[PDB]
Amino acid sequence: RTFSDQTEEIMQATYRALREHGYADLTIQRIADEYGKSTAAVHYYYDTKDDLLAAFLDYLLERFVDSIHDVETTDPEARLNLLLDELLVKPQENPDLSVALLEMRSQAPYKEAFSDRFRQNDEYVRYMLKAVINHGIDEGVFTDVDAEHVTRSLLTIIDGARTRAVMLDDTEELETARQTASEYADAMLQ
Amino acid sequence: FSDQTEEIMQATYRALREHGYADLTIQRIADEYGKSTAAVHYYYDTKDDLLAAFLDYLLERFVDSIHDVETTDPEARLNLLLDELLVKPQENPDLSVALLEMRSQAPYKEAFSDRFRQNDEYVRYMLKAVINHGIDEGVFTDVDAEHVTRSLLTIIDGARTRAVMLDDTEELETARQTASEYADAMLQ
Ligand SMILES: [Cl-]
Repeated sequence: RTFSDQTEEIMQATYRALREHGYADLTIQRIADEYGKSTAAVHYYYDTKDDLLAAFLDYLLERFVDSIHDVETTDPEARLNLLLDELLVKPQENPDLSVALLEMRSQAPYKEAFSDRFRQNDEYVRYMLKAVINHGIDEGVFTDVDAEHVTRSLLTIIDGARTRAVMLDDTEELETARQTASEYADAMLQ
Repeated sequence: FSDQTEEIMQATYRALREHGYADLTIQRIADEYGKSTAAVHYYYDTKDDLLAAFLDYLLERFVDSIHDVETTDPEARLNLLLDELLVKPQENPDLSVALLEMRSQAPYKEAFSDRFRQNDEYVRYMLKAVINHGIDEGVFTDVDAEHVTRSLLTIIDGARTRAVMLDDTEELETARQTASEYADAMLQ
């Protein structure tokens, strides 16, 4: 009841503190400064920067999961697009979080908690993308093709865009990748 | 002269693949090299001076490799460039991890950003050149060569990222297929 309230306020502080300082220079302390409470009011829930950010990843996935539950369209063509929009147009307003997330991704081979977490995100996207592709194949709207490989392909495009958008400090990279995603999909499916 | 620098580039190659970028200092490189901390300082003042050099050392053995593809046949050349970008790096996976770490630093060091950006320029130039040639030759559809090219770059970059993040070099294999699926959907 009041455990969720603190977690959420703390996740928000985290977001804000990551937006300002990036991954490397994040500290519980700076998190705490953004939370407005004592440093020990965060150590009450998390013992480490790393524990805290594993939670923060889980948090971003839930936020993402929520917004998808918002899309109830079952039309395969319309739903693919809406998912692609969700993954490629919406993030054209989180660029400062984006630097932090690439730093953290580059650290996945040294930290299981992050690696586990990023695979989790990836699986969720994979599941929801393969699912709409399968539905359309079933409705006969899409050509009967290797669904696992088509969705792996869209996964690569997605991850391409996120890296190049930060690596090149250009959110246009997602906008071009959005187009790549449509071209790719249309060539395979329709 | 430039003989000694190469051995340092090669030392930081060993210490990179061992200890990682994050856990990398002059002392550790000095160790793989066999000479004193001062002796590497003779060639590089900052660790940043060293890493920048380090960077454009890789992106230099690489162009050395592409400037081996001598063919002007557009279909063949484009596949051979895509091979070199996606098929060869599979057998050389060790450095990919630190490669990603440097990339994540690009927003913090202009020296890094500058270099990946120039490298990216060059890869885009060489990919787009084939595509253009193939259009003139009439063997690829007249296409937005700038977009098709950067589309191929999105695929290549996602592959590099995904292969370390999900710890799976076959991630480059499926991207090679994606790239061929895309290119010839656009071009042919
Ligand atoms: Cl997401």
